[PDB]
Amino acid sequence: GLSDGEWQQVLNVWGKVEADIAGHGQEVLIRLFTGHPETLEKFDKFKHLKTEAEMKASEDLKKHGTVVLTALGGILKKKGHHEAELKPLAQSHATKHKIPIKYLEFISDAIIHVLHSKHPGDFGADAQGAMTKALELFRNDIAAKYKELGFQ
Ligand code: HEM
Repeated sequence: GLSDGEWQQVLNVWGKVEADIAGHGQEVLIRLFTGHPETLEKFDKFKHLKTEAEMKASEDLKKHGTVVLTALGGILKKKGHHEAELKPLAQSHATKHKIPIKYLEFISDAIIHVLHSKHPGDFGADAQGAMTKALELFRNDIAAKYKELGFQ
């Protein structure tokens, strides 16, 4: 649960992402894969990437970063009223991709890391607080669907 002022902060931060969705999406995925290499093993189409240079050169990885961040932005713009948008993603991630909730924690922290890295001094404490709460809400609502499905 976020206040109106907190949602305003989230959507202000998101404007930074929308100015360069592919570059932000690329860096989020690279931070996830290099910080948590077990996550790469869930992607049949990226497991061939051995070095970060290969990851950086991969146009398909940038394409997938755009898909991921486009979906997250659509969810965030609902300001918590995201049941219809979130349900298919929870279902696909539990039943088809088999992504433990821990990896959603990993990517949430990676988003925070990338925002500070690309906008140093321009991602203030209030903005970090509101973005973190928004990602917690997203993860928590996914977690409820995972529990329904019995997925660990
Ligand atoms: C911000 C969180 C994330 C969002 C919004 C997101 C969104 C999406 C979307 C829109 C798709 C394509 C449609 C679908 O299959 O449902 C996708 C595919 C996928 N997601 Fe996620 N995802 C997230 C986090 C993760 C994480 C943490 C992992 C693994 C560590 C992951 C693994 C995958 C895989 C394996 C695919 C299939 C890729 C393919 O082979 O083309 N996702 N995701």
